[PDB]
Amino acid sequence: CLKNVFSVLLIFIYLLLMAVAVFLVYRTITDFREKLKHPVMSVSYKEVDRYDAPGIALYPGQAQLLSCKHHYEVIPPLTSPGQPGDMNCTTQRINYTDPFSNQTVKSALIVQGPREVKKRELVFLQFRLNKSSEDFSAIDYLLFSSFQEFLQSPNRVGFMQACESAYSSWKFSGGFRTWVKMSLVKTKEEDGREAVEFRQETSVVNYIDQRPAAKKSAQLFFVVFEWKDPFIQKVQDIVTANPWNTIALLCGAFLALFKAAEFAKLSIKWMIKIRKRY
Amino acid sequence: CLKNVFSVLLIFIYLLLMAVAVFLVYRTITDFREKLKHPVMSVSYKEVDRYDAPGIALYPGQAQLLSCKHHYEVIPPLTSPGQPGDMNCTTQRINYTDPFSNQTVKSALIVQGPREVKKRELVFLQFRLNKSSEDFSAIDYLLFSSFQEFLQSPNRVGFMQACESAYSSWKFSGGFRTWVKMSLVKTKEEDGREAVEFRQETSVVNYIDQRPAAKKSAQLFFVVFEWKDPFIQKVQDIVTANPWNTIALLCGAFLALFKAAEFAKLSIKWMIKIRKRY
Amino acid sequence: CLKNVFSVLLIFIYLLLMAVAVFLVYRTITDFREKLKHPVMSVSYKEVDRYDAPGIALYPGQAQLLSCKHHYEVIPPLTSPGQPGDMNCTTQRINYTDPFSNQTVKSALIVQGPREVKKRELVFLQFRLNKSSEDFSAIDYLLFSSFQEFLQSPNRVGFMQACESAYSSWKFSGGFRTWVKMSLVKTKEEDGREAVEFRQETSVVNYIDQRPAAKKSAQLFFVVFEWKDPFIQKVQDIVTANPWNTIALLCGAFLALFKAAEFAKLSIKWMIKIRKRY
Ligand SMILES: CC(C)CCC[C@@H](C)[C@H]1CC[C@H]2[C@@H]3CC=C4C[C@@H](O)CC[C@]4(C)[C@H]3CC[C@]12C
Ligand SMILES: CC(C)CCC[C@@H](C)[C@H]1CC[C@H]2[C@@H]3CC=C4C[C@@H](O)CC[C@]4(C)[C@H]3CC[C@]12C
Ligand SMILES: CC(C)CCC[C@@H](C)[C@H]1CC[C@H]2[C@@H]3CC=C4C[C@@H](O)CC[C@]4(C)[C@H]3CC[C@]12C
Repeated sequence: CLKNVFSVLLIFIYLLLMAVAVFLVYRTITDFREKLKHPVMSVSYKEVDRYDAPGIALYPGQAQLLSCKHHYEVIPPLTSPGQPGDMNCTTQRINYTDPFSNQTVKSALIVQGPREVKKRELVFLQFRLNKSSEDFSAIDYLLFSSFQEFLQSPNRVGFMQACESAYSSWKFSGGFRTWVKMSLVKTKEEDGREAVEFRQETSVVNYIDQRPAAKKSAQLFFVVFEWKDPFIQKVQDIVTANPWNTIALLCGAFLALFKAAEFAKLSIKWMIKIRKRY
Repeated sequence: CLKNVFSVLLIFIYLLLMAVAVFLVYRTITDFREKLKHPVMSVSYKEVDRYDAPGIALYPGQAQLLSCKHHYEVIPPLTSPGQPGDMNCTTQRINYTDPFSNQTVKSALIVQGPREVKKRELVFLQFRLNKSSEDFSAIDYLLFSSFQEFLQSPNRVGFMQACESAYSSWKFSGGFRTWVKMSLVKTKEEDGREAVEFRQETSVVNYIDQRPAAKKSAQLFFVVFEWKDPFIQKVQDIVTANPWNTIALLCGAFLALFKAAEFAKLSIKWMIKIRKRY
Repeated sequence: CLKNVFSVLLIFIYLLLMAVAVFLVYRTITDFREKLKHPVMSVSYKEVDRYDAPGIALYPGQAQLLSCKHHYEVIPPLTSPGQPGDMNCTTQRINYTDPFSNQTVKSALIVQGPREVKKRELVFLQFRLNKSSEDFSAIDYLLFSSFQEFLQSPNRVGFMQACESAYSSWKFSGGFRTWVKMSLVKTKEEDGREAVEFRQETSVVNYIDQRPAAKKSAQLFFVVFEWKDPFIQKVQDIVTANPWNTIALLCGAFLALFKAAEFAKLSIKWMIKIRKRY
């Protein structure tokens, strides 16, 4: 009767503790799986006094590089457009076959980019393309981390074929002065290596072709490559769920439930004492 | 005297354990509230072999669509600007009333965008606007996820009025070839639905109008829509704080404090034994 | 013999529990250090009915501000380019010395930017630069949070010298209508103050200079400053590791290990009872 009712109610509350433990374990499994599916990303900005000289692989095609200069000032000085000028950059011409065509072979002009961002160093390039019939004259450029790595790397063709994939390729148009402010984003993945990518913001400024004012009629390309700021953006995903913390938390919960059960036994004893007193 | 001093000191240390428990509970409350206020964002890039044909709602106004083409090559071929050309895209003209004017009715030309990013497929559009007096000629365009969803959706006016809000609208100018490299960002919120948005990077290339070299004097708009890469950016916030883990951790802490109290009792017994030995 | 083997095996399992505790503590140390090194970033978009009037510090140089207007419509109305027009904005001219030159003194024209994003308010500025010989005509502009803060701040020179550092400076070119859609990103760091930065997306539209069609031959700069959307992006790093949670979890683990040890003692007693029964 009453004794049996109390006994079955208390075995029921013990089963309730066991069910709470099982529900906690199931919720832990689900939360661990969800956390594994969705690692959380962290971004840290690491300042560098001077950047490693980037490699700017340009694809002029028929465009003739009139001049290349390294300018430490915030702006390039006045120029003499349309004619060859002094060249003061490090260039390397390489003809590789892009893996995505495998048939067409492209010639690239790798230029050593600016190093000292703190001095606002920039590289100013001027190309000239003779009369053409394309109606849209632009030159492709691809940025990769280090020009020296390219120089001292065997099978430079292999290095370039890796860049045509691991790096994006943009365009700069004629009749502008495409000012490219570039930044480094290094993403760290779980499987070791850290991948470096080039972000770049482009600002086009019209070129005033009133100076020739003659039958020149030849496209002029002006470009400036410069580092946006001394900060490299390190981005890495973090696996918020690790087995050891989960095991420790579940063990603590199980210990708490066990002490709850022994407290229930002590409550049994207390009720027995109260009944005895009556 | 000494007995009373020890007794009050030990009830004090028990109260110290209780105060440590209360401080831990208060810190847990504050941390849980702060974590609820600030869920942490996670980004995952999901690769798709081919994108769902996006809908490009253009607003030419008086501009006449000279031609539309789907080009699988990395570049469009040579054109014949200023004159009507072959049209090889899927277009649908719809006149809806934008909810933000509610009075002005705008006509849109929905074009089926490129699907196969892996083939570097792009859609090249050419419009011609006769002589005008605006001094700034540009055409609005709005990107939405699926053109087929628009086709097979009742009250297409309602669908477009939803896009004039759930999607951004940019411009492309005349005298350029606006190359738009577009990407999909899908943000998952707590309350169910996942919202898709279009990021886009635009590269303007001057159009060489030397080919006409006559009294044509009519604005020409050239646009290229292309997928930047096969990766859709899934972004979702994660509520790092859940009640069950907090309860388990607090229960473990309380169990530890209880065992500390019973260890203090055992220390009482040990001191009593030491005194007895003397 | 067997008794000694069992005794040494069980002191070995006790040492195994101690070693598991030590390994858990070491893993906790490593995880806490890694989490401290890499706080996780959270982004929240806070909607604002109207923005605080931003300050647009322009650097015309010799360019003459033909006109400034506040337009609530989505587009500016028709203009009369090349000639002075009505001015209806709040401007303040200040000549400060940029800390990075310390020798060159720059004159800035601070304009009160648009406030009511919800009305799609924008500020349209027109400058005229007489015949020059630069070949690349552009005007620098720098955005800072509040124009009123600049007005009611002593040593306005100090305020501007702070902006030439805490804010980025972009350019807008002549012959375009640079449409600048700007947004606010507020980053909260551990050491108190919250830093406000201006993101901006720029859309250049060719200016049709056919209206003059004469010997005017003077550069015209057109700019539109407008808020991209009513959402300010709050970004803050979160230190996922706090000492109290780590202590609670480790204490729970230690309690679990202690109960495992006492369960091992109970297993000793159970084996002794079984042997006695035989
Ligand atoms: C093996 C590689 C691919 C990683 C994925 C393995 C994951 C899914 C496994 C490894 C450790 C597991 C945890 C370890 C043990 C337990 C036992 C008990 O506490 C229930 C939950 C809990 C906490 C498990 C959740 C799932 C888990 C996280
Ligand atoms: C109800 C919706 C809006 C979500 C917000 C409810 C939040 C604030 C409540 C629900 C569960 C609560 C927790 C649950 C119970 C306890 C009891 C004891 O452990 C103290 C802290 C702790 C851990 C609380 C912190 C605040 C809490 C997180
Ligand atoms: C002091 C400022 C610079 C912050 C850095 C101090 C960090 C490294 C210290 C402070 C609290 C420490 C924790 C506190 C105490 C313990 C004791 C035991 O549980 C081992 C791990 C654990 C959990 C430590 C991990 C390292 C720790 C996180």
